[PDB]
Amino acid sequence: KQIVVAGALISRGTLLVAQRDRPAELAGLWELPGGKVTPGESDADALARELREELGVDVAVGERLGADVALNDAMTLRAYRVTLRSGSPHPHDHRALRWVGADEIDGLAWVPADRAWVPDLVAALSGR
Repeated sequence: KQIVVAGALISRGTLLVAQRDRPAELAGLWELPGGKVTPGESDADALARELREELGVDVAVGERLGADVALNDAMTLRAYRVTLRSGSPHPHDHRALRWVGADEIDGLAWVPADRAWVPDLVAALSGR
């Protein structure tokens, strides 16, 4: 399986979410930003590179968040908690960025692949 890594950037019990601009079927919906691991990268290398490219920030990559998602038979999607070491996030590809708290996560319109992470993300902001 190809691995796609996503980041849950958490700061003082708020989470950075990123609203997709493409393709049409996901545009307007919200995600944990990230992308494909390229051959030879660790999960951490790939995720740090992706958030550098997409947000212009340097993150420190931590623990897994939630369950892996089977995107297909050939592709798996995995989230990690991350923290903000340097930079201030600005959307490069995305339509918008938002910081949300625990009681804001459930009402967001998530991309489908991310939806099952909602409990896990709420628990992360809650300390539970």
